[PDB]
Amino acid sequence: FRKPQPFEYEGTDTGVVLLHAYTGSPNDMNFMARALQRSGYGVYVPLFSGHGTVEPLDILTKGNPDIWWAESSAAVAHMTAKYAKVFVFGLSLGGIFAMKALETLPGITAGGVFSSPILPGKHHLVPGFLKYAEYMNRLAGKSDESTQILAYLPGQLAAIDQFATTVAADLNLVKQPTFIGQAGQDELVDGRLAYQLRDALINAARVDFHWYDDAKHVITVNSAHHALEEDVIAFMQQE
Repeated sequence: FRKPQPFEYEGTDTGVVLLHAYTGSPNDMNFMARALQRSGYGVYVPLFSGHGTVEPLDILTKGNPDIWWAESSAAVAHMTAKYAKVFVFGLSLGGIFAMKALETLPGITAGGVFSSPILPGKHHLVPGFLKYAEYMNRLAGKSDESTQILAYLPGQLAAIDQFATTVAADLNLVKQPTFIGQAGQDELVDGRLAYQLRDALINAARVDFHWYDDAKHVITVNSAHHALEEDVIAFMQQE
């Protein structure tokens, strides 16, 4: 098992921050990062605390939304120090912080999400989390941690929901053009949320909305990734 490290590609005028999935890592962003590099963009893909290790409990005990927001915020500052223009996207988790960045942080040209937010009552993550852990724990040569997981997961999911609900309430503050990408066969989050996000962005200069009809959740990595890359690049060029 290799620990995915944060990584960076140099560009010239325009940089892009990509914030990864919950239980994910910078690997979520490998195809997209490279696609943006091929179009001359700078890219930075940080690692959220607790993530990227052989031990699933690290996510639950070493990371939390406030840490991940600080890290998201620092990653944006890293790029807005260097490039004339900066874009910020993320998956579901990463996308909460990307939208909070558009709402609350200076110097961002545009941004958006590659999947719907994690909001109360609108997700089936517990089964997924436990399945992710089992794979990691098999891979590792380690025994089931379901019990310890269950003692923490609901607490953390509620932490994320709470963080997300505050971000959702402030979507009126977004002025930037905003990208919305959603998988059509998503079992982890309720894709209808993407339609609600579009509608909540009442002051966004524009909303570039895409649906990936036969794709599962992680559209940056699965069958939809070529289309996604094309649409995100076109969106960036449009600005």
